Amino acid sequence: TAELMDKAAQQLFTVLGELKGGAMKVGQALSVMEAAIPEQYGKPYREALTKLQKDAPPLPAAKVHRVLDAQLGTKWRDRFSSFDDKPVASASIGQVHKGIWSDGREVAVKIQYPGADEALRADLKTIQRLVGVFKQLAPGADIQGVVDELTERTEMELDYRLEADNQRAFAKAYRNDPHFAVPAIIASAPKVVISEWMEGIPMSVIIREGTPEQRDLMGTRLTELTFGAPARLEMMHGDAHPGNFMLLPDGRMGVIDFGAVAPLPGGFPTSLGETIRLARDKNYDELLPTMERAGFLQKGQEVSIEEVEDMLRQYVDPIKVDVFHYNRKWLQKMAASQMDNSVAQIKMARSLDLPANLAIPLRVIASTVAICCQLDAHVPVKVIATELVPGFAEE
Repeated sequence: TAELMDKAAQQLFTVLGELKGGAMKVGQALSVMEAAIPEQYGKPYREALTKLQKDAPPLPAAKVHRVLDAQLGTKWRDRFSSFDDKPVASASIGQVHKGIWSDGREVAVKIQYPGADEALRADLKTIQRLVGVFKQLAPGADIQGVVDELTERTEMELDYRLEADNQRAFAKAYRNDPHFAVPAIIASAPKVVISEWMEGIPMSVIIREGTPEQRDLMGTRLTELTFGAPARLEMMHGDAHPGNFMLLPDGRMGVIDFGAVAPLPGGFPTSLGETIRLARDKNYDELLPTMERAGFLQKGQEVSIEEVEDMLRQYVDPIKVDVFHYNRKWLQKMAASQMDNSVAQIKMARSLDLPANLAIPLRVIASTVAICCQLDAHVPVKVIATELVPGFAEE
């Protein structure tokens, strides 16, 4: 009901508002939920998130210098023609400065925030408590996946060298690509990563103020990145935030943050594309056994065709048409509770028999979809899935 909705909204904003000091990671991680919760909460929600990242104190220049000393060595300044002490932005667990390398190249220097591990912990339990709230505000959305990602990052060490290696992997896979640009890695260390500076319009800016063409283009690029990275280098860019992306003057999307890259050995399983095609064809005779074999449906659990159609609708709708209009209203409709009790709501992303190489794709797809809806992007999902998603193309 509307009253329970009000209750949950109150609780959410209470928790967010009580957080003073640092909750940067929470504020980022919660972005995917923004276009899913009821519109009447959209404005304060955004604001809350913004504040969580505003009230996060920047690293003083002296502290930054000490990190650079510890990570790169006493003579770190010798690596630079110049270094700008005033931070230009914040990316995940890092503060970004601009500099000029000794060879003249403009560079981005990302310095990890010192207390970051413990920060990630406190923020994880923060989100954990909010799962109930979100399940009330947007039952059709997957807050559990947000918790899952955060948990998977509290899980290992925050070694920027891994991030840098993954960035190099993408830079190699997308070298001279007509649609994507990846900044070249220049140097790395557990708490520092230095790359070539990349100039463009931040996606967050496009989400707020972009022309229809800019919005459509960025959504289309993100969709191609999501469907294509597994085929091109057996990874996914991963749980994304608009801060990860920018629009370059030459029409390419720049990808500047790789902190959430997920390995996907073998790429997309064919069962994913097959499942969506069969669902669109309403070929239930083949669909249900395909899903049970793949793990989309838990084995031994009786489900109706109507329940299956409901669970697949969010994946099928965008490829029913040549160009799908991702938008907040559609997403908010997907996330909302059921009208009545006619069909039970089963989330196949949450299936108990779902293997990791299906779980990760579903999570990253949902991230991408959320961002496309925030962008209000028109995307030719159908042709992109036909080209890139195994098993989706007609046989």
